[PDB]
Amino acid sequence: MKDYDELLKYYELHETIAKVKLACHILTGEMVAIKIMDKNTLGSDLPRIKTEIEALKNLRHQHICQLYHVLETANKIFMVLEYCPGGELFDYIISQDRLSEEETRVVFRQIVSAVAYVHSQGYAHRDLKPENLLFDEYHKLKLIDCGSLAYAAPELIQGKSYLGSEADVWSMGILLYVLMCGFLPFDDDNVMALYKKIMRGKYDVPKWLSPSSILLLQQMLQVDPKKRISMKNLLNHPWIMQDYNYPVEWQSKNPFIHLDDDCVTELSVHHRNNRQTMEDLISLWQYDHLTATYLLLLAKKARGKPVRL
Ligand SMILES: C#CCN1C(=O)[C@@H](C)N(CC#C)c2nc(Nc3cc(F)c(O)c(F)c3)ncc21
Repeated sequence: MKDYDELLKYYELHETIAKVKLACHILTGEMVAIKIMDKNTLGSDLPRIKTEIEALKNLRHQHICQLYHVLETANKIFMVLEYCPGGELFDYIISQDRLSEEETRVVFRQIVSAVAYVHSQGYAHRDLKPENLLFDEYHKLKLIDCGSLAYAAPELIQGKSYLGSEADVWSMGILLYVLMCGFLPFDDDNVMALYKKIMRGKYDVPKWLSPSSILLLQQMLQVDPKKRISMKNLLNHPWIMQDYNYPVEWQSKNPFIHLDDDCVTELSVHHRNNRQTMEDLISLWQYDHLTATYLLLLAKKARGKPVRL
């Protein structure tokens, strides 16, 4: 099939993980996750996923899975994203039963950092849940992307026009609960009973939760989105500040503007161009093979692997 022609110039496909395949970037040897979307099946949804790809092009952060490459053919769209070998967050919560308040704080501060940055760029995620949070090789969290009902804010369930920011805060409250308890605050075999439980907003408070844990949950989990704690307050909340003594770092460390000389130098030689020219081209950020190759060289560098293509 011709849809794979251009893609197989850049990557070797491996196992299945939209369909998602593990792949190897030929030039760097770096592993990636490739999301394969078929335009025909998407149909009426196509213009909406196009908007979402453009949102991800505007997100570069230490706690968001990097988009490396976007390729479009007659029938498909390929998104080359970061491979996260540590797995998804709920699998991790299952391995430890539940996290201590301490290890919840480590994890939760990363989640807050990513969400705050998403809101800073003018988006809301709107689908926060453990499945959308993965561990990288450094055991650091990365955010990606009836089934999501358990994490849905009361207003989101009702169909009332929502503010994404307030809905995200509620979802984080649910995540905070799951991290510290190892089960959901609102759960039922019956969908109708789950709807009523979420809109009621009453949940068991286990005996092992500190009063500061319990207060933060009450502030995040408010059925009225107007009474819900704002993101700014969350950044420097006493529970959050504990043991760190500094607010959540939400600002991106991963810049669009700054470049790495070593990676630029290696691409210059390979392209047979100068430093100024190679810098001009890379800073275009077209999310083509160049973008992919540059960002994967930067990852290869961070692991301490050789930079030679
Ligand atoms: C460990 C391990 C392998 N692994 C999994 O077992 C499961 C949880 N998924 C989700 C899927 C499909 C993975 N996703 C990504 N990367 C990714 C990054 C993104 F940004 C995505 O949008 C995406 F779908 C997958 N790497 C690795 C995995």
